[PDB]
Amino acid sequence: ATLTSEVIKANKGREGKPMISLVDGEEIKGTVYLGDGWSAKKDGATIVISPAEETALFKAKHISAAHLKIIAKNLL
Repeated sequence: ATLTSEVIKANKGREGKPMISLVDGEEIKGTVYLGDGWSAKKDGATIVISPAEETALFKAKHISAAHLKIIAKNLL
């Protein structure tokens, strides 16, 4: 699959807030890895999330608990 390589390349560690869909190249301020394959879990005091996916050929992404607060603001 190219979803994992294609989506991560679009944005990686750039203050999750602005998301561009290379599908039609457009700025979507108010989305965070949404509409791609966002997946995460709560570890308690530190969230673990992979932008679009993770197949051993890529890596996870950290998120401070406070940063998790920013993601909710982005969607709504």
